[PDB]
Formats: sequence, C-alpha cells, structure tokens
Amino acid sequence: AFRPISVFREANEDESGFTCCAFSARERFLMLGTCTGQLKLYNVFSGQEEASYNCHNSAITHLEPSRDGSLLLTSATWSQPLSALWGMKSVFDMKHSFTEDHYVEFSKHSQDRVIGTKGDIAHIYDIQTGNKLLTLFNPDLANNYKRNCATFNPTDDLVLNDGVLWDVRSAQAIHKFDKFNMNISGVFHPNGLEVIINTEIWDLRTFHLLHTVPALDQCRVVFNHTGTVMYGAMLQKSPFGSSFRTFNATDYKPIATIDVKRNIFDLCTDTKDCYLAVIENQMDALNMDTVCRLYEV
Ligand SMILES: COCCNC(=O)/C=C/c1[nH]cc(C(=O)N[C@@H](CC(N)=O)c2ccc(F)c(Cl)c2)c1-c1ccc(Cl)cc1F
Repeated sequence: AFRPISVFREANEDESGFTCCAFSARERFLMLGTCTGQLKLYNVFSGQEEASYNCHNSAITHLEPSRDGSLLLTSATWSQPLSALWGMKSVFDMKHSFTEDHYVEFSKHSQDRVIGTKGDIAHIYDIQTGNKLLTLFNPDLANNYKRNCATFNPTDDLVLNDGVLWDVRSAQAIHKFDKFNMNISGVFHPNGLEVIINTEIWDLRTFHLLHTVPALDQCRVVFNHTGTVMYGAMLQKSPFGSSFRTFNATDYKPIATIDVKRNIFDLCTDTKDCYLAVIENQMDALNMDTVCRLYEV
C-alpha cells in the first residue's frame, strides 16, 4: 500500500507554499522549494523546519541535489536566472546559473555536467567552469514537444532531447524517435537499454518499438533508486492532477493507482526507497496551501 506516515506544512506561514521536494544526503531530512523562491530543510518525521535559504525571486518549480551532497540544482518560474547551481559545503552559495533554461538535471554516472532545457533546445554545461559546452538542436529532427525536458542516459554518453537521441562525444543526432504525442519527450530507463517516450517503449540498440503502455500518457516519470518501481503522474497552478501510478520497472506491468484527491506538485523517494514524499495542495483549489505527506512504500 501507500500508508500515510506523517504530514507537515511550511511552518508559521498563513499559506504553506511548498512546491517541490527531494531527499537530502541526511536520511531524515527533506529539501523543499517554495512558491516564494526559498529552499527549506525539514525533518520529515517531526515535520519541523531546520534551515532556510534564499534561491530565487519566484516560485521554485523543481530541484535536484547531487548524490554527494555538495551541489543543488534549482529551477524557478520567472526569475533571471531561471535555473541555478548551488554549492552546499561550508556556505550555501550560487556557483553558476543557467539564464533561460527552465529545467536542469545533473549527468547521471559522473555528476560533472548539467543539462538544461529551453523549449526544444538542450544546453550542456560544465559544473567546474559553468561554461556552456554544447547546444543540442537539429531543425531536421525536432519533434517540438511542448513539455520537452532533456536528459542524460545512465552512462552519460547519450542525451535525449525532444525525442532525439544525441551522441554527446561527437555532438551528433543519431536517431529521431517518431512522434506520437504533443507534450512528453521521454526519459531513459535506468537499465540503459530502453527509452520511455510517453506511451512508447523503444529499444536503444535497434530503435524498435518494444511495448506500448497507455497508462503512461502525459506522465512525468521517476524511478526508485533501485530501479524496480516507476512512478508516473499525469500532467494537468499545480503541474499534476490528483493521481499517480506505479509500474514494475522490469516488465512495465501496472502495480497501483493512487488518487490523493488533491492536486500534486511533486513526488520523491528517499535513497533507501522506503518512503515517498508527496506535495499536495489542500480539487483545483485557487488557494495555495500545500502540505508534504510522507507515505510508506
Ligand atoms: C503549472 O505549473 C506551474 C509551474 N510549475 C512547474 O512547471 C512545475 C514542474 C514540476 N514539478 C515537479 C515536476 C516533476 O517532473 N517531478 C517529478 C519528480 C522529480 N522531482 O523529478 C515527478 C515524477 C513523477 C511523478 F509522479 C511526479 Cl508527481 C513528479 C515538474 C515538471 C513538470 C513537467 C516537466 Cl516537462 C518537467 C518537470 F520537472
């Protein structure tokens, strides 16, 4: 099941403004972005705030800590810069920013690069210098996905941008996956063998269609750290509707559908994959008053 374990809100605020979340390196501590552009650290069990840092002058949409705990990526709604990289050792400080990229992710195997998305375009940056190494856009192969989000594969040698597979080393598009939907651009399966683009599962080796999974339509997906479970939530204000779905990552078979009966802002699992944190708005409320709910997987 998904048994509720605890709940908390942005402490001492009339309107709680949590917008996104990620577990930190420290087991019991969750990092939350807020609609006023702050980063908060909370104890997930006590529900108490520990620390607060100022990141952006607009709502944080998404954040990602590095695995080693030294770095954090944030993205905001209408700030300049839209995304930034923060150092978290010694003092919390901005290292580099990515002016117009509305989404950013670390590379996966070695976290020495950032990949940012601006519309149909990907930008790769060096973490050391902040320098833009590559711009990935091919007018002949573009799918023009409206919710494109560029990403590295597990070994960092490939990028998926706008449904196009790029070889990072040569900076060449090697394959365009055919377009089946208007919005979702896709992700790599952590197994390194498959690419999941909306409802279509493609083989990375042959570029053959392996499976169709209709329940993934319009979903953002995240895997548990172990790579055994895939979580998906349909995009619908709140980025998501009121439900998320789980699937077996080995065979794409549905496990569970959870309707939390409130709009979802974000979802994450801890490094040990024991707990799920979900940001939920207290259907289609104009009032912003989010809680973080912790669930047992
Ligand atoms: C109208 O909204 C105004 C402005 N707000 C936004 O834009 C907000 C954007 C935004 N928030 C969270 C995400 C996101 O993708 N979260 C990932 C998990 C993660 N943290 O990686 C995710 C995966 C599976 C799930 F089941 C759930 Cl519920 C969440 C996203 C998100 C949504 C769409 C895209 Cl293309 C990229 C994104 F990062």
